[PDB]
Amino acid sequence: SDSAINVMKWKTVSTIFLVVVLYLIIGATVFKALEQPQEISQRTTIVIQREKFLRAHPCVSDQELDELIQQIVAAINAGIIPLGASSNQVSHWDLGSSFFFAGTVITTIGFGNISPRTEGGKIFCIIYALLGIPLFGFLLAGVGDQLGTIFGKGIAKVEDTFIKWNVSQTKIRIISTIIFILFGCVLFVALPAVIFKHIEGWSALDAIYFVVITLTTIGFGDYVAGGSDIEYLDFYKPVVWFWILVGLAYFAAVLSMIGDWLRVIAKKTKEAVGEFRAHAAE
Amino acid sequence: SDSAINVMKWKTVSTIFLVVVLYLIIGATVFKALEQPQEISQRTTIVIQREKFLRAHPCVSDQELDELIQQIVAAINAGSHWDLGSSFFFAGTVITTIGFGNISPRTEGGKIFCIIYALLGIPLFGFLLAGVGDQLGTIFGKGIAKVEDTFIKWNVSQTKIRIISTIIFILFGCVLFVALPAVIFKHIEGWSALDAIYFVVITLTTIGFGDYVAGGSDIEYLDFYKPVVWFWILVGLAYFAAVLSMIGDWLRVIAKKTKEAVGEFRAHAAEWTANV
Ligand SMILES: CCCCCCCCCCCCC/C=C/[C@@H](O)[C@H](CO)NC(=O)CCCCCCCCCCCCCCC
Ligand SMILES: CS(=O)(=O)Nc1ccc(C(=O)NCc2ccc(Cl)cc2Cl)cc1
Ligand SMILES: CS(=O)(=O)Nc1ccc(C(=O)NCc2ccc(Cl)cc2Cl)cc1
Ligand SMILES: CCCCCCCCCCCCCCCC
Ligand SMILES: [K+]
Ligand SMILES: [K+]
Ligand SMILES: [K+]
Ligand SMILES: [K+]
Ligand SMILES: [K+]
Ligand SMILES: [K+]
Repeated sequence: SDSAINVMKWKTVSTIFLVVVLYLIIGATVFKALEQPQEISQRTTIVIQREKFLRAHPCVSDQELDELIQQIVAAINAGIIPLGASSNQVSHWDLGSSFFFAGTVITTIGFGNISPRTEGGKIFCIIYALLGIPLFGFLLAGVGDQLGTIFGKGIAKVEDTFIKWNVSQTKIRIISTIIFILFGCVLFVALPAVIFKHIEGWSALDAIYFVVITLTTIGFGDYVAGGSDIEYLDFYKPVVWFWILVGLAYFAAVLSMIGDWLRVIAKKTKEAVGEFRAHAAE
Repeated sequence: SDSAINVMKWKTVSTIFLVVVLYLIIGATVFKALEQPQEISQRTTIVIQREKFLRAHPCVSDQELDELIQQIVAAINAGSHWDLGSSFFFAGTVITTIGFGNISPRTEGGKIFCIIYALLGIPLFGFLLAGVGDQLGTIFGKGIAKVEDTFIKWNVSQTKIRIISTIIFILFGCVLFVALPAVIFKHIEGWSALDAIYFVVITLTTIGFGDYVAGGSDIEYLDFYKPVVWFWILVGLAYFAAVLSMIGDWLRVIAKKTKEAVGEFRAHAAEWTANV
């Protein structure tokens, strides 16, 4: 009965797929409901800024105007400060920023603000990730273990003081998982999001949004710690490397937990549908 | 002794940590070696274009140009991008963690929902991706049973056919998931052969710089293209999922052979030295 279970497996893969299709649909509508308006109010006002110099300088080709912008945007992807008051310019591929870049590869964050333009940079980048991603896999795992055992020692002390009359074995894990979410979200989310707000100038929401986008390895790149030129004590960046190293370890378990809650809510809903069928109006 | 086992673990972590830092150092110099130049040649040519525009058109004064370039910088911070299809795309880049970032929420509430969507989305997609890979891995099992019967009744027997089989998984695998889609991307997107492959790997590894996006350029796409890319991503992520894991296990073997080759080398220092 080898196919007995494979027939059953495909039945579970297909329902998870139809539920993933439905999760993309619900989200797809909620984002354009949130973002479609601001996009329009920003295209009407940007055309208002277009005309105020479209006919403010008729002695330009006015086709090269929309062609000029192409030369800027197309050239901004690499990072360009085309200004006359700032002809001197800081590098994006210097000693520290190309060390950053390597980090954003092996950790699959890939912010993208700085990416290779040379065919060699690309070819090396493909080799670098195909090796470096697995390699960094072991480090993050060891950093998960260590960080994990440092918590086993802490709960061995918290699960002995709260041992009062009428204690249970399986219920006390509920108390455990709560302290993991609470203390975790402080050191890896709350505390570092504050330093971001003050060092990068970001808002409270923007710093948290950066933390989540970064430590889930989505890494859009719209916000990046250490991106601007401000001052960067350089006590700053090396601490961020460590935050990433341990902050990734954290979300790895957190995300993995959230999934278990999803099998369970999946079990209790699969059986609640059996109950409902089973009674269904008397 | 519990603290003795933990001392063995921290010794292991600390060495893998050093290898990672030493890997980051190498990469940093090789990228700085490859990208520093093009940055300077493109910084010199963009300064030539900036006066080349003030000279060819005396129409624009120097003071106006700076105002112009400030507005374009703002346009970068906005860009339709949030239509019925792009927002579905976006949702794709979130739950897969690829996150190209060519489209990203600007609303305060779209950022909050993106946090919620991602925390619940990423785990959900993992199950999907876990079954896909499961299926895909059994489909390839029905293929190696067929292959590990026609070759294993004859020429040199087991203990080296397991290495031939994994080359089959890598040879075809690259064809269906890397090569074939890069060919389609080349013609449909206008990307060079390298740029397409570059894209394939930076996407299917969830890196997703967003410097190349399949479907992001303004062009007429057949009705059937974007849906096939989804399926590609779906099945392609599963493939690099294992591929990245194999590479991970190859490093596990090699790292042992180098740890013991260092014991040998020391060790023939050892008894070659005791020879006085
Ligand atoms: C593309 C960027 C270049 C990557 C360069 C990193 C190579 C690392 C240098 C090799 C030796 C590592 C230090 C030795 C540590 C040993 O005491 C220890 C056993 O005691 N071995 C390991 O921990 C296990 C460590 C084994 C891990 C080896 C990493 C595999 C890299 C292979 C790339 C080949 C390219 C050839 C260029 C030289
Ligand atoms: C705009 S720039 O690219 O030109 N300048 C820089 C930007 C960032 C950094 C840096 O080290 N940030 C901390 C860090 C480290 C590793 C990883 Cl994986 C992620 C992060 Cl956030 C340095 C220079
Ligand atoms: C400025 S835009 O936002 O309008 N550009 C777009 C670009 C691409 C697509 C799209 O669907 N691509 C296929 C695809 C699907 C899922 C995943 Cl995860 C990744 C990918 Cl590449 C839509 C819009
Ligand atoms: C934040 C977005 C929430 C999206 C959650 C979708 C819920 C879908 C529930 C589907 C239940 C199917 C039950 C099938 C059991 C046999
Ligand atoms: K970007
Ligand atoms: K990314
Ligand atoms: K991942
Ligand atoms: K990513
Ligand atoms: K990722
Ligand atoms: K990106």
